[PDB]
Amino acid sequence: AAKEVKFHDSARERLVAGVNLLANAVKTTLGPKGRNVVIERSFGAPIVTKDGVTVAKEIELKDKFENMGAQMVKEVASKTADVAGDGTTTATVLAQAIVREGMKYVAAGMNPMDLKRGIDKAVTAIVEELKAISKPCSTTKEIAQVGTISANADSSIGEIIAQAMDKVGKEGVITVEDGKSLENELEVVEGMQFDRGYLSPYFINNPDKQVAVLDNPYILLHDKKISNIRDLLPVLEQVAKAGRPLLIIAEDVEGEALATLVVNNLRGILKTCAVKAPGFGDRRKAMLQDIAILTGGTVISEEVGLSLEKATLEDLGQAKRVEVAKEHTTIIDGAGDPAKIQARVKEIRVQIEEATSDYDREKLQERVAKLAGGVAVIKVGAATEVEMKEKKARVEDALHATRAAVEEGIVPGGGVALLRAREAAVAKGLKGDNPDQEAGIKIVLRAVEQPLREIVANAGEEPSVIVAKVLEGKGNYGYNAATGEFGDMIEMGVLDPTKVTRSALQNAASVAGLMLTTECMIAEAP
Amino acid sequence: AAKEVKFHDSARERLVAGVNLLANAVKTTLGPKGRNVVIERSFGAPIVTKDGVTVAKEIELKDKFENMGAQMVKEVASKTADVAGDGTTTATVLAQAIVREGMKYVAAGMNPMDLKRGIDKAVTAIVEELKAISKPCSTTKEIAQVGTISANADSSIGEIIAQAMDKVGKEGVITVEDGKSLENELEVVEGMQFDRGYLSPYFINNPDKQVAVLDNPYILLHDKKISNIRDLLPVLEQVAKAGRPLLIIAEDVEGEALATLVVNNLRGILKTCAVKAPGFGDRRKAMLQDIAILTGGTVISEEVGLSLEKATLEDLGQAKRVEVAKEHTTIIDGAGDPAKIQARVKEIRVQIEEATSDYDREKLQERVAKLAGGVAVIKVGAATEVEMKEKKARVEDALHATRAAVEEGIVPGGGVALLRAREAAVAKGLKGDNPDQEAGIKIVLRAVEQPLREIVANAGEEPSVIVAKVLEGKGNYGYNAATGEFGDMIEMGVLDPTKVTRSALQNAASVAGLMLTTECMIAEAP
Amino acid sequence: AAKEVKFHDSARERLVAGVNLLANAVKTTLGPKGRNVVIERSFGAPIVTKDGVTVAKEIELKDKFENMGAQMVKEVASKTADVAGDGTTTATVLAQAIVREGMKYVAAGMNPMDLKRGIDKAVTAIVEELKAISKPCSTTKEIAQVGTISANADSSIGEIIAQAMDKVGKEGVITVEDGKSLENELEVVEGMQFDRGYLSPYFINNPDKQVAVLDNPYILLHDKKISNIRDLLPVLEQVAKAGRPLLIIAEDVEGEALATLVVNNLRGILKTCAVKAPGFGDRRKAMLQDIAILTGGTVISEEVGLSLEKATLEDLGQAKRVEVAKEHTTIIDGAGDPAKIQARVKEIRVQIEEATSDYDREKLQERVAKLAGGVAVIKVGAATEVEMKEKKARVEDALHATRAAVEEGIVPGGGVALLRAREAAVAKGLKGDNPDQEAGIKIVLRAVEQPLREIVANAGEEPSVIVAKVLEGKGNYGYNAATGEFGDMIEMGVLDPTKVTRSALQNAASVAGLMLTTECMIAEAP
Repeated sequence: AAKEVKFHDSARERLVAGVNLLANAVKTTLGPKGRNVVIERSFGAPIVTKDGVTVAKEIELKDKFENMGAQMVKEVASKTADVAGDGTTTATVLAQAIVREGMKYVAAGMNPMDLKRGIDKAVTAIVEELKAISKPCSTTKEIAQVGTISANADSSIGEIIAQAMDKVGKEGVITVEDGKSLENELEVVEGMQFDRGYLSPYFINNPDKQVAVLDNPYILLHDKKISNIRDLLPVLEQVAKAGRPLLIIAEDVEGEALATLVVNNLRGILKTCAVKAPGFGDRRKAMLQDIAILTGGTVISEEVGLSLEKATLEDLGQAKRVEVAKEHTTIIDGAGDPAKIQARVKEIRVQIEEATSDYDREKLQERVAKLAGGVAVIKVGAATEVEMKEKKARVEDALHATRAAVEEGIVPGGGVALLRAREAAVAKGLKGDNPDQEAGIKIVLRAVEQPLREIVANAGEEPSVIVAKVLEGKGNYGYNAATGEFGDMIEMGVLDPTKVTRSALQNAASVAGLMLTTECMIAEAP
Repeated sequence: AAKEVKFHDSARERLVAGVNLLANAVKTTLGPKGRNVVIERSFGAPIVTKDGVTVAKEIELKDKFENMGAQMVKEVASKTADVAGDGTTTATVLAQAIVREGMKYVAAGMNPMDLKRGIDKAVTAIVEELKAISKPCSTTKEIAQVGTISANADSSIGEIIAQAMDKVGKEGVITVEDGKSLENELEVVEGMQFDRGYLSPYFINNPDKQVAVLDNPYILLHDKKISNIRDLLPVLEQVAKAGRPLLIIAEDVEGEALATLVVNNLRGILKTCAVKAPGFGDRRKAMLQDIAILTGGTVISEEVGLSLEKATLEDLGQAKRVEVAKEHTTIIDGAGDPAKIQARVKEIRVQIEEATSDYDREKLQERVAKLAGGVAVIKVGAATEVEMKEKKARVEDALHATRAAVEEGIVPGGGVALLRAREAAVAKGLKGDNPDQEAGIKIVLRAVEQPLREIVANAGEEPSVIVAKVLEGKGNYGYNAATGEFGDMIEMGVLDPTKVTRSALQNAASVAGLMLTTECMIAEAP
Repeated sequence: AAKEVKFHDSARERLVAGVNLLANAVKTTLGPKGRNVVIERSFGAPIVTKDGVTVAKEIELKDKFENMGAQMVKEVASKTADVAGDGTTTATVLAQAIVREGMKYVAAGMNPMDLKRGIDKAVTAIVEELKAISKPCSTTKEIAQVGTISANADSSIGEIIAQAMDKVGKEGVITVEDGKSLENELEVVEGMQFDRGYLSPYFINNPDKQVAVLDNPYILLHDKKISNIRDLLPVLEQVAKAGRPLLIIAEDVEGEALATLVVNNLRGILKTCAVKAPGFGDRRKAMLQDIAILTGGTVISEEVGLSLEKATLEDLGQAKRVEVAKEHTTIIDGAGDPAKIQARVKEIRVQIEEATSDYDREKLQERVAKLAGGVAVIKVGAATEVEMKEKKARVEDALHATRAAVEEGIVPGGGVALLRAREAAVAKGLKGDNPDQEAGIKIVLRAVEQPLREIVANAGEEPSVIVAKVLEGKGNYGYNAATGEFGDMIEMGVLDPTKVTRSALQNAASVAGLMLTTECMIAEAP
């Protein structure tokens, strides 16, 4: 169709309008005293929320050229969120601040590329300083404290998180399942997680968690491509007559087969989910074999003398539960006997010494870890189903925060962390090779205080005086919007994982650079 | 339907508006510091790009008369790109410069035909000078250096390209396939490439590469026309039950057969691709026989006593992979045994002495080279699939640049090459037989500096002073927009193949002549 | 009041519209077969004219910015006309041609200052060539022939002009007065002409001749400024009671005195005219004394002991007639006795040897010439007053043409002269130091053929073929629009004085340069 093209300021200002309109809605839900945002529902009463994730997801504008910036900032915010579990509100606010300051200098005739380079230099310096301000958290007591703080002073959640992490590994897999009692419980079951997601968003069945969950399904293993629906019809018919859900692991599924699976999932004909097999090259067969032996199934392949047209339910693997997310899929309580699993673990461990390179050895070690480590399952316990729903979400959020916290430590939250990092970086000595790079540095130095300013503004106080008072303090000293007091932010349990702040700042800087160095904009004509 | 006609300046100005609207968007992505361009996607986040190929492809103006110039300049830019692998950004910029200067003289009452002739004379002189400025590259060390420079200082890519080119031939066929390890690997397999493309764009399956790729397909050989779908239904049914893809080589396919194949490819019913058989006349049968013996198949023909209605899978040839591009199709690892292939090579080599003419002998030599040379396959190796995707594209771009570079040598890139050629041609003595031809010469002399001017402008510096300083230097001395320094452009590894610049200049001159000597403009009425 | 400012092309195009619309009206009255132009009169029937002078004078446009160019071109045309007696139609046409061609190059980005310099170079070369093409006319037979040709084959007019010029001097003063018989007569009377005109256009009384004529007036001589009306009221009242007209010669008149004189002339109270005294410095007193002794009056001055408050009619000079033009004033038949005039002539001639410098000697010689030469009066004779009016105008036009012709010779008229000069200059070798200067040369080379093209177009023939045929001929060969034949233009009596063509070309070049190098334009706001 016909396109409409906008150049220079006439397009940068539309980007700015879009990002400003997205951020003005998102930032009202930032801080302990964040305001409410009312969102229309198609039917029934409007939904009111005070979290940035839901408000941002619903925001998309009428004008296409503003929607461009809105969606790019939303995408970078979601990229920040999915890897840290929080900060998408912070990332959008930081991006708005950086862009709003950057357009002032761009309109001043200053070089956009040098502005981008100065912004990158300042962000690199601030991130490098965050690695020093951050307090590490590796002791079980520290892990429990961080979990309790993230779970709103619920000590049981923190204790359960610590007990799951300290025996399965800080890099281990932890999942949450509804418990059978009032007290939370945990267990280790045979399972693994691999970095493969569902191939279509229609596969999801839990919009609240944005994941696909199947209960006691069959596992289909294939090492070749699947495009023809006929190639798996006799197997899916057996699965449907069996009545249990289906998880299909293949090299790829596309075309009429994928379309038919999507239609079946939408119509409720059969509960199906298809993901790409993990790894590539020769690692593909090893991954498929390990998954099959873990789920008790057999890989369907010509080299092993089986065909999908004749495959039966006996060849298929099975497990208690499989969770399919956007980036990774995990298997819970595979049907494989522990004896064969341990034998294969020993086989892989002795093949480790057969590695021809450090890359081979590290992949074999990853295989050993993903196979022998199992999956930690947290049985969240509470009195009622209504309390079940809330406690499960709280435990999941605490688990994500602890996973982020244990990797990079904790840092004074509420936006004080960025101020401390900025002051430390400036004291270290930060300069640009050009006056344009100097303005780029100034842009980030002014923008990194925006999260605290907006938290204070939503709290109702005057931003400038609070920011000045926070800057006059040193260390963990900061402002607590929940109570309005000044003191050690860590001591009151107001924390953010260093990963969250670092990722928010870096993604905001990236999107700000992209929409500062943008000179042309192409969109569909009205 | 209703037509609308525009004459003289009232049409030339619409052509100029179209080409200007295309080039203003394209040129922002020119140079090492090219800006970003945001392009709308039907769903999801907008795509941001800084390459001219993608930005140009998306441009479709609203007004038909402007879209005429936009699409014609886009077509000539694509013709530049597909034969050199780069320069479509340069070609559009040069065409915009030439047309914008030419309209000034056309409005001045000066003769358009003499302007076109002067432009052609100046372009011929500049191209002739480029053949002297260009540094040849034929040594293996030179080939590796050019490959490394084109692949962003990746010495392994350059070494692999050199090792593929030096043993298969500078005119040989080289393809890229995903490797099985971290280190890149190369091999020679039996195969052939012929100048025949897919007969419909719907046959493609890799929009990123704009080619059709089929894995382990069947090869169908026919020497007659195919229009009736019934003529090949029993064969396509056998292929579909076999499940492997189909490649059909015939004199031509059209009508209901082609429509059914397109519908099957779109629906995913069967993976099919149809191309015209290479050659014509008596060469057609020789081409088909060589392809059949290379793929292990048999040609279906009445003169050999076979009919397509009774053809079976045994008659069909097969190979590991076939790649179908717009202009050429290649076959990788044909099923033909090496003994019969070598015997046919000797047969063709002894038939070479039987040639009745030099044209016959050169065609027989082409047969020998294309058959015995095989196909070089580069196994691009890297750690991950994400790194696989980037490294494969980088290797393909380096291969295209090296293929262009080895044919015509390398020349100082960044637009300095055109300035050096212009200065050398002017010093040689360039004149027009008319004042209008003199203005035509001046048009090209001013326009050939536009690429450097826009590279500098995107870099942020002032174009005029940089161009003057470059002109004050001699030889490879020029401006490097990546670092802002002045020096030998070849020594900093900023290069363009002579083919790229020559083709860009010539195609820009051709399209500029067409849009300067245009007096009538016929388009559909609103 | 508020001003409106237009810059660059937005102002140059308004100038061009104004000059184009002025010239499109003026040029229709060019050539022997010039068309008619009908002009509205305030009351009565519209006046129809086929002369450029009247059509141009009535032209002034509604839009101020177009009127700027219209009036500037009109002013330069009038400057051409008043010094040569003809060519204001040619000058406007040449200016239109030069400006219309120069706009094409200015819009082409070509340098306006270099265009102006090239135009000046070409005009200088063409004018230098005109000095060689021009046939001189100094013999009495040649003067009579030129006068007869200018007077539409009236041999009596030419004979009278020759007899007036050959005995009073080719630089002498010749005037036309109504005769007392059918046959024309001439005589020499005591008088002089000085280069001072009327100080206000209200002083004129002959709109047909655009001059002020007074019959048997009084001459007032004063060497000081006059501003107070009281300073001359006692003399003005005496003159009014006397009833004869008044001519006032003073250093300057301004303020209430000038206003009262203007009001009296408009009301018919008294016939008055005031001009500045000729010369300056010590020459002023000599001029006043010579004028007084020629008119029989006495100079009113403090150094001589007379004041204007007590001056009487006896002190005032008198003469038969005084004619006051825009630039010069002449006195006919002064009351001074010839004996005193001859004595003063001898006095000035012996003071010539007393000159301290060549400048003093040449001014003394000018005094001798202007005093002793007298004034030639042509008594135009005809049967009726209606024929009187036409014959007087014809004799005046012939006299002006002869005066212009005798100074610089005659040249083939009808626009052939400019073509011959252009061809001779091009053959001599004419070039510009820049391509912009070359375009400036081409502008004039194309424009100098415009007068012939327009003469032919008004004649009805095709301009291009006639121009080509004229160019194919050499010498005086050209096209005669009166009869449509080709031959020696001089032999058919179609002539233009070299002064007319030279002045027209130079003034057109000047105004074209001014309107080409114009970048800003200021006019009153609506």
